[PDB]
Amino acid sequence: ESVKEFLAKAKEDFLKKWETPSQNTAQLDQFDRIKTLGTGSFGRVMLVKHKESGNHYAMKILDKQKVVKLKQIEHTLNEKRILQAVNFPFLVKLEFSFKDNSNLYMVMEYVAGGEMFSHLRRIGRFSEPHARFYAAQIVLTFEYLHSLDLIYRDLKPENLLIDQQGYIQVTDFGFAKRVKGRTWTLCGTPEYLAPEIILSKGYNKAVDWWALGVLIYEMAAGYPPFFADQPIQIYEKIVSGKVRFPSHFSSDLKDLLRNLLQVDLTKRFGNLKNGVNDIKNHKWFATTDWIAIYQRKVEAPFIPKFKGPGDTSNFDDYEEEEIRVSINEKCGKEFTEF
Ligand SMILES: CC[C@H](C)c1cc(C(=O)N[C@@H]2CNCCC[C@H]2OC(=O)c2ccc(C(=O)c3cc(OC)ccc3O)cc2)ccc1O
Repeated sequence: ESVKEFLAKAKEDFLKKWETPSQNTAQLDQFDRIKTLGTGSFGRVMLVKHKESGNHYAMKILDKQKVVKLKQIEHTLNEKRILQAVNFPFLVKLEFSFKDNSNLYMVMEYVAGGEMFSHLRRIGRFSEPHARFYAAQIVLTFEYLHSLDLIYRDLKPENLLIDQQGYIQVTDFGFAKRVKGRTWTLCGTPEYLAPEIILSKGYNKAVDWWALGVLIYEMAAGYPPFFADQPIQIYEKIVSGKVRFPSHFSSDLKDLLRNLLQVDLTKRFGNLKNGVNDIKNHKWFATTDWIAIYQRKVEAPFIPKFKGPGDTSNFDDYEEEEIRVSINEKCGKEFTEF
């Protein structure tokens, strides 16, 4: 349909930004750090405040020496380059980027509402209308990113942030990559890994539709379809499939999930012929108005309450360490783009 015009338009904007990336749009001295609020292999996300404007931001700080040692230079650069190039209603907007002698910095938009993980864990499990509202936003998110030949690869409650309006903001593009065809990297989180990733096949975008199948189950059930203590046991359960559904699951959920959690790649929804429309036109999505959810005209089933003032009460506690920038420049040749 007419949605192709939009996608044509999005391909034009992304590629101009993808070919000539925004490098060094700010510096560290322009911010005040307030609180460490995230943690990953090579850094932390910190709540900061822009001295001149007064606007709060998230600021991921990654240290070059740990990125190079662990060997994840390509992932780090992928993340930055996709983030400055993309533009979508359910994606966290990279506002600024820069680096220095020791670290890489990505100053993103402050999403006051926190992770989907916390809220899911608080109320146990979402209602199928509630899971649907979220899943709809992720279907449109993956339609956009897969148009742009981008694969996301880490879809899970923790990387989805609920904003003021109850709408999702997708963050953590560390494992995200631009590829036409297949990739061979062992990327993702165990419970979400598609069987072709586990069996070390060259996988494509269908991996993101398997991940959507696991997430919708986890939103409506309150636990993942494939779970165990050791990761090896979770991998045995995924390659077989055998997804036993909760009895409270409707027939429309059970069918959609059997199609997204389809172990055979060539028969999985979103990957076969019709594309994203196999999913858009499913009976579990019959009540979703795909344009009204895009325009954010649908009433959210959960407005996530907050402290009030830009950082007042606060949320989760982490050890506050120094943002250390050494006298000399570390690994600068490797990160010449930032
Ligand atoms: C201000 C708070 C609000 C809610 C806020 C938070 C984030 C956000 O992305 N926070 C995430 C919330 N999800 C779970 C992970 C923890 C945290 O992200 C990080 O702290 C973080 C993640 C990864 C890495 C990292 O080392 C990394 C690793 C890679 O390969 C393994 C590749 C790329 C990487 O960047 C560093 C920090 C974004 C915007 C926000 O307004």
